[PDB]
Amino acid sequence: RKAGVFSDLSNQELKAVHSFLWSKKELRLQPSSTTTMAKNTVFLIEMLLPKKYHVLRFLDKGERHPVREARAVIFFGDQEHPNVTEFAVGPLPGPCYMRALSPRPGYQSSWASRPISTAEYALLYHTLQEATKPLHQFFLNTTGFSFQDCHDRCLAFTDVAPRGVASGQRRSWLIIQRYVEGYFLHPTGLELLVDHGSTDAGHWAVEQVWYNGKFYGSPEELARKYADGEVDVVVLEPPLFSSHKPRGDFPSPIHVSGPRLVQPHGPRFRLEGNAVLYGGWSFAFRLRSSSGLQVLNVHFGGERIAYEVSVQEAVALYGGHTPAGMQTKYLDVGWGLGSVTHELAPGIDCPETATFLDTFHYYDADDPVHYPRALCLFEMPTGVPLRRHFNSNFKGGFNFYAGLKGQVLVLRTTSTVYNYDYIWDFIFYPNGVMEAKMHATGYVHATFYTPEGLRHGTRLHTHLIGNIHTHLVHYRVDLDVAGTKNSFQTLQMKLENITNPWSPRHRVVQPTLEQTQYSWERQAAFRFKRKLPKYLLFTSPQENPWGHKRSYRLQIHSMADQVLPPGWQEEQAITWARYPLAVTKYRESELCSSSIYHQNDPWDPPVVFEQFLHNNENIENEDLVAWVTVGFLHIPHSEDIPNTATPGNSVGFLLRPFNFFPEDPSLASRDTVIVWPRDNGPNYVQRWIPEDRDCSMPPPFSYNGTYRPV
Amino acid sequence: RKAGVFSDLSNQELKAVHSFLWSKKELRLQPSSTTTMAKNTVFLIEMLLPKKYHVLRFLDKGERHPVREARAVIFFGDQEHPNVTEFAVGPLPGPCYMRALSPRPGYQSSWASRPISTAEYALLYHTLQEATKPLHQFFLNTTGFSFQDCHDRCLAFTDVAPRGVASGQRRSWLIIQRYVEGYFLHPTGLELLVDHGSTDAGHWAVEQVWYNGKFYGSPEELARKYADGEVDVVVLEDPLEPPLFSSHKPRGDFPSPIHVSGPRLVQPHGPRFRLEGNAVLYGGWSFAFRLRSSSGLQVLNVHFGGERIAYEVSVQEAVALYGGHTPAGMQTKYLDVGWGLGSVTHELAPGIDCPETATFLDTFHYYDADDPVHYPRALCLFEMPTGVPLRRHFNSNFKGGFNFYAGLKGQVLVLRTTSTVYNYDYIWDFIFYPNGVMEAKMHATGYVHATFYTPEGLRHGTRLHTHLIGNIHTHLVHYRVDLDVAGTKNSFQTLQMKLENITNPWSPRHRVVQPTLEQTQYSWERQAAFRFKRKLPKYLLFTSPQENPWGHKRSYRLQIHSMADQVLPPGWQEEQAITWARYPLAVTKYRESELCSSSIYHQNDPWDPPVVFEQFLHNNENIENEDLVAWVTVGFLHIPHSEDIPNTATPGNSVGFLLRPFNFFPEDPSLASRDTVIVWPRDNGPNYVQRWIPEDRDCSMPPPFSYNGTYRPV
Ligand SMILES: *[C@@H]1O[C@H](CO)[C@@H](O[C@@H]2O[C@H](CO)[C@@H](O[C@@H]3O[C@H](CO)[C@@H](O)[C@H](O)[C@@H]3O)[C@H](O)[C@H]2NC(C)=O)[C@H](O)[C@H]1NC(C)=O
Ligand SMILES: *[C@@H]1O[C@H](CO)[C@@H](O[C@@H]2O[C@H](CO)[C@@H](O)[C@H](O)[C@H]2NC(C)=O)[C@H](O)[C@H]1NC(C)=O
Ligand SMILES: *[C@@H]1O[C@H](CO)[C@@H](O[C@@H]2O[C@H](CO)[C@@H](O)[C@H](O)[C@H]2NC(C)=O)[C@H](O)[C@H]1NC(C)=O
Ligand SMILES: *[C@@H]1O[C@H](CO)[C@@H](O[C@@H]2O[C@H](CO)[C@@H](O)[C@H](O)[C@H]2NC(C)=O)[C@H](O)[C@H]1NC(C)=O
Ligand SMILES: *[C@@H]1O[C@H](CO)[C@@H](O[C@@H]2O[C@H](CO)[C@@H](O)[C@H](O)[C@H]2NC(C)=O)[C@H](O)[C@H]1NC(C)=O
Ligand SMILES: *[C@@H]1O[C@H](CO)[C@@H](O[C@@H]2O[C@H](CO)[C@@H](O)[C@H](O)[C@H]2NC(C)=O)[C@H](O)[C@H]1NC(C)=O
Ligand SMILES: [Ca+2]
Ligand SMILES: [Ca+2]
Ligand SMILES: [Ca+2]
Ligand SMILES: [Ca+2]
Ligand SMILES: [Cu+2]
Ligand SMILES: [Cu+2]
Repeated sequence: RKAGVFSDLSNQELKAVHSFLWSKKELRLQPSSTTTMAKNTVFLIEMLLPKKYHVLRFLDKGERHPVREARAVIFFGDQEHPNVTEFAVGPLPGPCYMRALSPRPGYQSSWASRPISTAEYALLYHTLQEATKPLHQFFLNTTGFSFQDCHDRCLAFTDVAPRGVASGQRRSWLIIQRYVEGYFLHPTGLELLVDHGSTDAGHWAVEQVWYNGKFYGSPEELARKYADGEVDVVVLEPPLFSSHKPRGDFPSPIHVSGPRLVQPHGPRFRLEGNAVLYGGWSFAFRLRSSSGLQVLNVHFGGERIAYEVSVQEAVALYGGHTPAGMQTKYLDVGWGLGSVTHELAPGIDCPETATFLDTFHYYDADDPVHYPRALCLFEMPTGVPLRRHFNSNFKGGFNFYAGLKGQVLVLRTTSTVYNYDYIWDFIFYPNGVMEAKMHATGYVHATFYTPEGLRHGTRLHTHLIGNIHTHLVHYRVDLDVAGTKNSFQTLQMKLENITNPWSPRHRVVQPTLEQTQYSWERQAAFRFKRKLPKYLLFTSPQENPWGHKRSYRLQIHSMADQVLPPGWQEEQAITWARYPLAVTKYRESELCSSSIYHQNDPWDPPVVFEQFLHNNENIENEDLVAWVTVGFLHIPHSEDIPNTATPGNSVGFLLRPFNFFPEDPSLASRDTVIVWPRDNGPNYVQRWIPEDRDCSMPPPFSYNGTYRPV
Repeated sequence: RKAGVFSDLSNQELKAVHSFLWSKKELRLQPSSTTTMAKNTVFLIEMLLPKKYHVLRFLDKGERHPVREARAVIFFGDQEHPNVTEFAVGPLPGPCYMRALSPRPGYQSSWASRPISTAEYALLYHTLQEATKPLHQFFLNTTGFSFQDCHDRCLAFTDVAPRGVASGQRRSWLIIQRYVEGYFLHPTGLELLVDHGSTDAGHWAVEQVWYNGKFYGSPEELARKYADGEVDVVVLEDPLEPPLFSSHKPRGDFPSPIHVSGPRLVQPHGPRFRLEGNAVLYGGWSFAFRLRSSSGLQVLNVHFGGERIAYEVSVQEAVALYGGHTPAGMQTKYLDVGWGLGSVTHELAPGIDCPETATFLDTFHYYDADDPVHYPRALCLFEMPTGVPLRRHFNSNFKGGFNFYAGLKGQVLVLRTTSTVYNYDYIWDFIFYPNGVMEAKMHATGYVHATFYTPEGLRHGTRLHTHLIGNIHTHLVHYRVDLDVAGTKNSFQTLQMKLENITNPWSPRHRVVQPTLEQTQYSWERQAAFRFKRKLPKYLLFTSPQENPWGHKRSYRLQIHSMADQVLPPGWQEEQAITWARYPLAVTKYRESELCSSSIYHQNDPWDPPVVFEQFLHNNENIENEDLVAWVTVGFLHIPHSEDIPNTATPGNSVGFLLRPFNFFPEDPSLASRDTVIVWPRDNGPNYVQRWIPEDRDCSMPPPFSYNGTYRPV
């Protein structure tokens, strides 16, 4: 396919890139699994998109297939001055070069900036096990659990990030928890700060300890004060509160399964590889291991609407009474947001009738890993007609009833980084409207209860505070409305007050249409202080048959506000969250608003979205990129136990045609039904697809749950 | 059954009330259809809810069933000083009184304020046929259609409201249109202003004429100037192979053919909700519902977990406020309760309007009718998968496997009706999720309000076809949300995030700038009347004094989904009719004299209506430990665009709000659901799929499609 230009790497390709790099013996490559930080390893391999200039020549002007390459992130820890360096490896097939990417003169913290890995976690656990030995009796008395000879009663930890107070530090606060079903909700009241910056884990140290509201300096000191009675201790078969297992009873119990979708005539969309056709729609998709889901080269009616719509970052920003809590600003691209695309359970995560798609990731692994049912694609009834009208004759009857059943195409994946489960949707309606949606579920990020915690959260159980936080998500929306060069305008209603033209002594105070043009980037960078104009329009200079510019409208569904003070420390990592909408001129050097490095060096990251606006460029008839921030404040509440639920917990945006088509583009749909009356006879039910009452069975439920090399 | 207290009038009850009034010969009642305005007629009969005090004592304290009554609106046209007077007729069964209802002594303009009727429309058509005789040749030449001697090429009109420039006037602008398929979108360029205030239709006059950008004084004057070649006329093409642009008939082809039917719901096990009369049980939920003929859908006595959450959530008003270049366009402020928003609940098409698996419900309305009228499939109630899990988690072991996967399939219960007043089809949903979340939603579809294109119209709308402007407007909807959170006595508080700037407690040379949780308490109505200029706090909480087991007040959170803003200037003329639209949220102390924010009379006397919402805030009452009522304005600006042809579509054109428990329950109330599935690993074995309901693969069929399309007495 042509859409293959946008496709993620196959298992064959990942092996080819990996083998190529491994045959370069001077890289001294070792497996991700090797239990030392003092090693060189390939941390991530994923497809590296070609330049847009070359892609559009191939797609639109019949030129050469662009060169295909892989981005390869290499952790160089086996050298005097450790760093991370990225390369473009190509061509594919038949790799033979390795070209260094994105140099950064004067930046010294690339090593400290890197994501945590499985090997690093194992070394942290060992550090923890050793360092907390003096606390063994303290653990047994207070929790009934421990790190030693613990078996089914083991302590665990959750690290928070960022990890220190300045660029170059790798000092993590660790929340100690009981490792039981839903361990996230079982903090013991102990937190530990561990310096794990050295490539020699022998050097790693607990530098500070916090327990039940007091700092202690070391595990030995806490152990001593415990022994001398100078510590205020909290000593910690229905289901566990942190379990999903049912309990309680509805006043009106429900004993049977609810209604389900059947698809006896098979999918109405066509999936070939990473390429989808659906009525008027055509698009390609990919699942970028670093940043997550994208749709690319989106067309309706054979015309381009958007070159790229992509998830860029997903953040959860906390306050807290405990050190771990006040430390937490999670930026999930730093945890491989697009690589934790775990198995979709048929019937639950997508309809039983969905098409489930597998993929492969190479992220912190020894070999490419198979991820079954990583995505799904499905049509489902929306339960509301796309359009309907009852045309009454106002004398007890009707001229006609017309209706179009509501259907939507949904491309879906998830990310479960750790405790959060985010459900990522791109949704395509038959009338050319597309929607992006993120739904939040899974376990809340929580810390140990003390009275002081009630200033930064809610008590959810006996020992549990749900910390206040804001979720924010950034999308890149590279609209190319009917072609590459667009303009941006907004529309507002403004009142006029005129003489009533048929009654001169009176006034008419009424709506008029007010149009605002935007010439320069800064004018189109909307802050949260300003109210957003109601119509956000991306226009083609082409006019429709009625004289109006062909356009697509962006409509944001969000509750987001300004969270961090602009200019203050870690806020440098998320300057995009200043803007619910910002428009930039397309540049190859500005493809992403975040990176895998932002989480662990938010102070001096390699991409600062705000910098994209510094040159305040002209945006009249240019390749424009819309960037959208959506989010919501989440003050936890008892109903979040065991999990946050999806209803009302979604954000996103709509893209709607606005004077783009001559009339409703869903008019081509043959699903429409019109009912007409006949004189002294039955009504005529006019259809273009026969009525269907066929039923069928979906595959029986299965779930694997493992993700392994092939 | 107890929910009967909330039930709409039966066909038998409506007849009983109509019969009782007709038996009083001094009322001189004539049928609605009699084509004179100088008549006495019963315009509307509907159930009149008993006092909350009495309903609650019945429902909660074992006291007597409250007396059942009907509201009866009587048009007294057959007298020297015509008026509209309402009565409460009761008891039911066995009506033997008619007491005064909503008396407004000292008000004189009730007649002018009254809704238009089928009979009045017929007299308007007759007036136009006569008044426009001079324009007959003009009509035939410019449109190919006529008012006089027409059969299949008839001109029609669409009247706009309000009908004048001050209280007491009934002067309507009429948009003249060709009566073809989707006639709404076929204006001729002519608009006529008719004074139809007199009860003698012989006095009615076309007082002004607008055609293609100029005013003309009379039909005779336009006819003369046309004859003398002095008018720039627009000759419309003949509208009567391809569908008319205003038809829903398909045209064009998708580049990727869709020839088979899409996926559809099956319900082999039947409804999981228990619907009995107007009472519904659904897992945690219990509620009653009704469809008030005047104002529309209501859910009542809403409980979850055996505790009351809301005494009433109801539609109050639905408005479309226009601008325009034509006089009709610039006049239009439609308030749909003045047109019987609750009475235009036309037949829902199975498989389209609701799923084929839905339970469809008939009702009866008595609104501008000679007899109670049967409305087939006025409502539907159905459960549908949402396509998104209510909750799910993959608990990875971070080494190629998992500890468990847990998920709960997404389902929701939807109670739905529609209102097709004229051109708009509004779809009204109340939605109930198994975790105690409820949602109110309105979806807009149908035909836009449109006027004749001229270049000047581009300042107030969008050219949608050759001769067609879609006028700019804002949709505004008002809801009454009488939350009774765990009981009648509530308070209202909001939560905001506020940053603090403190010394980093483990690194003294540094700062922690972080979120804290800030709580604001509200004491008086005015403090909780949030205007559209004001930032709406992110957490709007209606609280009960009772705490959950973790020490937090039990509450329900109101979350608004809207794009609405201030449309009319506060205090200016017709804005008096929609002062509720100043507030996305306002909170009032409960009162029997303040049950409604609008009325059927607001549309035609917006200057001096019987209820001004702002007056509910005047006395600035205490709202601590009180029976509170939340009132919610939602809406959107709609600038029409060519994709609105032939109809506005529902995607991205809905508004509403959510109610969500906030520390009301000790933990997730969906935990009682047996639909939850947890998959667990086993060493050297297949996974154990833990269930509490057996896996379903069953099949069934719904009934074959039928549609009637008529609504008549039985
Ligand atoms: C709106 O119109 C209604 C009906 O025409 C008015 O109610 C009617 O009021 C008249 C005059 O008060 C009542 O007529 C009779 O008057 C004689 C004496 O002159 C009296 O002895 C009779 O008992 C009788 O009252 C009539 O009862 C009453 N009809 C009804 C059904 O109530 C109403 O007053 C008008 N509203 C306004 C604001 O003017
Ligand atoms: C990060 O470390 C890498 C690998 O050690 C450095 O790249 C090497 O630099 C040496 C000295 O110039 C070259 O001779 C090698 O060819 C490079 N190796 C590879 C694999 O490219 C690099 O200089 C360091 N990066 C930064 C920014 O300091
Ligand atoms: C619309 O404009 C009119 C006229 O400019 C305003 O009416 C004037 O208001 C002042 C103060 O109330 C009166 O003294 C004048 O006599 C009015 N003039 C006329 C011709 O009516 C009116 O207030 C404006 N309305 C709005 C909402 O802006
Ligand atoms: C938080 O408070 C600190 C301390 O009051 C502020 O830091 C001071 O900033 C000024 C510049 O405006 C410097 O001259 C001082 O040296 C700083 N004091 C200290 C102790 O560092 C800080 O700016 C505040 N931050 C925010 C976002 O309000
Ligand atoms: C999950 O998937 C894996 C991989 O397909 C399954 O393991 C394979 O099982 C087949 C069939 O018995 C064996 O022949 C292979 O040796 C296995 N491959 C690997 C890589 O282990 C596994 O059985 C599935 N697990 C569950 C619980 O269904
Ligand atoms: C619509 O429903 C009406 C009312 O039930 C049907 O009208 C009845 O039709 C039957 C014959 O099928 C007659 O016996 C009755 O006399 C009719 N009743 C009335 C009140 O008119 C009608 O047939 C249905 N229409 C369609 C098109 O299905
Ligand atoms: Ca720029
Ligand atoms: Ca672009
Ligand atoms: Ca009051
Ligand atoms: Ca209340
Ligand atoms: Cu959250
Ligand atoms: Cu509209």
